[PDB]
Amino acid sequence: AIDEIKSRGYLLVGLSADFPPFEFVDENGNIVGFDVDLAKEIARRLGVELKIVDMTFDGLIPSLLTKKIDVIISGMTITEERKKVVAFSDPYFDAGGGGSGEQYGIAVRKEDTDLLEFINSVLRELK
Repeated sequence: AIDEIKSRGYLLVGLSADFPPFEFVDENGNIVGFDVDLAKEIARRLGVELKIVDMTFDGLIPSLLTKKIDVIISGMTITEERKKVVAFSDPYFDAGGGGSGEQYGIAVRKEDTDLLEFINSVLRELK
């Protein structure tokens, strides 16, 4: 999947911009937050531009399945229910401390193994 992203020259990140401080619409109508910063970092390390695709939270996994987006970065908890349908990165945010309670992950189509391997490398570098 990385060859095809690099060929297009952009990364399509799905989120729901109603969840400060992770993703929200600021006073200038721009989508900003921790997750936008992480999306920007991943796009930069792939050498591509970023397109944030804003939608409803319940629309995110459907959009990823239908290939409208490369990944979800949207305060999405890693759950057993969501692992039935998508792959997650290593956690990038631990709500509770010491790996306790909600851990946020980046959702990737299960087929896109190279992209997942690369995102996990980036998260280790950001840590």
